[PDB]
Amino acid sequence: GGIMVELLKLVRSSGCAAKVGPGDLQEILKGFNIYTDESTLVSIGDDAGVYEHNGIIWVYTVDIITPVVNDPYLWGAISTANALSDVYAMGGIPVNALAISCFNNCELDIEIFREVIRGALDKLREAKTVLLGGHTIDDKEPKFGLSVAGICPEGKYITQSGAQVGQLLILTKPIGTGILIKGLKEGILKEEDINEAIENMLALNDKARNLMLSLDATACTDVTGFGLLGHAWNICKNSNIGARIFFEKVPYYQLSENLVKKKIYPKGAIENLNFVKNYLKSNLDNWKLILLSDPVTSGGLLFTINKEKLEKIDETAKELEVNYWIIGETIAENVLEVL
Amino acid sequence: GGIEGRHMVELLKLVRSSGCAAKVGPGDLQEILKGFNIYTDESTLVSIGDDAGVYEHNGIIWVYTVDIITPVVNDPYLWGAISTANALSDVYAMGGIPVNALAISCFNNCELDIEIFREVIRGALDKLREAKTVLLGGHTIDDKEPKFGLSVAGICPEGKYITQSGAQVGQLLILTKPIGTGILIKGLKEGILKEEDINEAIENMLALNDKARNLMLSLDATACTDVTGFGLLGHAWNICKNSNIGARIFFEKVPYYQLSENLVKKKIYPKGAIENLNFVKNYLKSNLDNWKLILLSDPVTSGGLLFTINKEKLEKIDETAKELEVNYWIIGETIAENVLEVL
Ligand SMILES: Nc1ncnc2c1ncn2[C@@H]1O[C@H](COP(=O)(O)CP(=O)(O)OP(=O)(O)O)[C@@H](O)[C@H]1O
Ligand SMILES: Nc1ncnc2c1ncn2[C@@H]1O[C@H](COP(=O)(O)CP(=O)(O)OP(=O)(O)O)[C@@H](O)[C@H]1O
Ligand SMILES: [Co+2]
Ligand SMILES: [Co+2]
Ligand SMILES: [Co+2]
Ligand SMILES: [Co+2]
Ligand SMILES: [Co+2]
Ligand SMILES: [Co+2]
Ligand SMILES: [Co+2]
Ligand SMILES: [Co+2]
Ligand SMILES: [Co+2]
Ligand SMILES: [Co+2]
Repeated sequence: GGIMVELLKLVRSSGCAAKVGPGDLQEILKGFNIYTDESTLVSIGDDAGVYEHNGIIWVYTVDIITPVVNDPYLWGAISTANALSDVYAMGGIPVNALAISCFNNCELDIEIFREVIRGALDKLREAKTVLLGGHTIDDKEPKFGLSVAGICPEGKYITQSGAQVGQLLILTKPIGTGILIKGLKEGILKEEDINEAIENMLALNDKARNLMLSLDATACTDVTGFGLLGHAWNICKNSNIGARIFFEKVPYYQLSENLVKKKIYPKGAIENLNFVKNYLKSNLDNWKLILLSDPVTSGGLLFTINKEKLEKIDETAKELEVNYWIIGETIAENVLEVL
Repeated sequence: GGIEGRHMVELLKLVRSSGCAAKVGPGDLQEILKGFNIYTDESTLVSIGDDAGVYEHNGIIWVYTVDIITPVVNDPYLWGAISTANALSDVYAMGGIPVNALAISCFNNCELDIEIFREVIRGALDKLREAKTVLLGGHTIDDKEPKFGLSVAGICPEGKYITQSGAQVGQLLILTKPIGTGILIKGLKEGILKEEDINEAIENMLALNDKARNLMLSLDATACTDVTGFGLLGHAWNICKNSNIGARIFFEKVPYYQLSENLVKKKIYPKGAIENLNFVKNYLKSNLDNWKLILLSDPVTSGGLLFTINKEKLEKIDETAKELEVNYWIIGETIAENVLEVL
């Protein structure tokens, strides 16, 4: 029956963000004896590795994802913004990159591949980051991403571990994209219906980085694959504190709520939920906890600041053209309290 | 009647035999990326096209490369270590020294298990330790077809980076590792061979190209690359095309595993060998038996360096190599006719 290209149908049904598990990940790595040196400032555990050389603080990160929209050009641009996000999350400036392309020449074709690259290039141009090469491998399930090298000007870098009790938790982009992507995959939604989320996914976190630094944030991370709760916990766990988050204060797309209540969501949201339930204190309905756990693609920065900094926050945000939402505060008890 | 309750896990059985023929040959991707408006800057010394990207910052010459491969053996630890040596190879091929890296892991938590994944990582870490390269992080994604590799950043001491573009007619072609691994890997995949039949090949795939880099720099090589996916003819051709010259390769001087020859003659070789042979068909001048051309076109994994040196360096090639403890084979010479002559 039934009276363009569909990339999503080439991804294994009912996904997440294709990642392979939360915290337990960086925990495996911890059990190994890794060669490191005097230049290694931050190794495994944060949004990016930090390495000093010739007096310069470089940051390095890599991220690859499966299709999140059916338009190849937009997938390329969004994946690029996603990879660059971790540089911004460290307070760094992207400098150069390499592309990692997994695609099957007969399950698609050069034309589609060229559109993904074009989207990536245009976003790198906007981020003034130079693509220096890459690698392409035959893969039935298409994936695209980048390894990125950046610099932290004047040697200042923001990790996930300096947060203090009594600080405000600030978020710069809404959550709920994973739900929308599941909606597109099932053919219930089209790109036009989620133009606002697409715009947020395409947006570079460079303006949020500036805002973040301007407010002298103590800790910072970006919200991606492990959901808002999982990424908030990384700050908590690394700073040895807790967080109280108010569901009512969290920005999300109305459509994400309508779909999630109809049990339409990526299986990844459930896995993220299950991982944090070991430190979660909440009596909210599950549709709320699934929404808060939902994998986010190219999400905003999540950081901590002092109330006192709220003085010129909206002014700063304005001139910078970046939104922000106060979603909660850090607490002494090492738990995640969602009210 | 006595079934092993213990699990098996054949990494090689999880690798797919693509039914799609390679459209991208030696240098094509570079030509393709030219039909794009790419943002670049004054610090970009070498962009898309060589073994690594070259970028200048306050006088420091950095090189960047990335490579990920599917399993080439069944041992997880060996696979991780080989993949690591393979990724570092491109930094060495530029004359650089690897500094730090990030790991890219594609694995299925249910068609394998954390324990095997830990073994891949352990092999990678031990090889990076040997390379004095710091692993700084990475990304892990769920994938039915296991894949593993690294993006690496290195530095070219004294600002000398060697490209595929500076060779000239009359120079000698030097290779530092045997070819033929693609055929051996195919034999392992078909259950014809076992790891124990290819210990020598495994040792070579595990070896870092650092000593070869020292030999290459000591002889002031004019051009260099490493032999990987496009086979010996294909990678030799990359130097030729970028240096606008041709090459004469003497099969009798080319190093390869005896088992690789026996296998090709019985048609046990990867389809990639036919695809690599097809890529160079319009520039190939040869009347050798075809098993020879197939072997010379066979995709190599974590291969050696391939570089050009002026004829007068021979006087010190041998003493320098013994000192450095690295093998080398003089397999040919560059020529004026932009053709690939295989004798
Ligand atoms: N295969 C691997 N090898 C080494 N380090 C790895 C790794 N996979 C992940 N890591 C590290 O383990 C931590 C968690 O990885 P990720 O979840 O990818 C962080 P992220 O990129 O900020 O989130 P995102 O993947 O949802 O975008 C990071 O420090 C990451 O660098
Ligand atoms: N997806 C991509 N985006 C940008 N550049 C890419 C790319 N894929 C490959 N390239 C570049 O195109 C040229 C050929 O790629 P490769 O064949 O991967 C070089 P190599 O790593 O030396 O060979 P190998 O892959 O057999 O190990 C290189 O300059 C590579 O950096
Ligand atoms: Co991150
Ligand atoms: Co990262
Ligand atoms: Co990330
Ligand atoms: Co490559
Ligand atoms: Co950070
Ligand atoms: Co190479
Ligand atoms: Co490379
Ligand atoms: Co390579
Ligand atoms: Co990641
Ligand atoms: Co080179």
